[PDB]
Amino acid sequence: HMCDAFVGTWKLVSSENFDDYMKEVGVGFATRKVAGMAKPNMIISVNGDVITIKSESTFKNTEISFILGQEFDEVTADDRKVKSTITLDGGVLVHVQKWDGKSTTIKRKREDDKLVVECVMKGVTSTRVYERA
Ligand SMILES: Oc1c(SC(F)(F)F)cc(SC(F)(F)F)c2cccnc12
Repeated sequence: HMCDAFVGTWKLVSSENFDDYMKEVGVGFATRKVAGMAKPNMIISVNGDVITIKSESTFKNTEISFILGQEFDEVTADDRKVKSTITLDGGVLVHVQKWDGKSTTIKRKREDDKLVVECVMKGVTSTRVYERA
């Protein structure tokens, strides 16, 4: 029941400072423009210890499956090859991606009827708000 309140299908309803986050990450111009237009569906499900998070949009369809605390390979929507570890910290899913000596952290939290995603790269934060689909 670890992630019960995350499970479901969620639709992006607002984004703030995502272009600057993508710049900080190293995403190039054309990908930033097309990715920034996307209104993804995030689909979260749990089967035993395995959590699956899908992102579906006109830009890309991606999927990760993982066990909390257990590092995995991830190819991101912008085509980074990263090493990821996801943990639960006080009811927040904390997802750290490492690549090329760099690091970014994505936090996913339930707040009221929303799922709030905070993406941080150094000093730059983007906040993406999802509601139930
Ligand atoms: O919502 C997100 C998109 S847009 C979409 F989903 F359509 F791929 C793209 C990326 S990778 C990038 F930031 F480098 F661009 C995201 C990373 C973390 C959370 N959300 C993300």
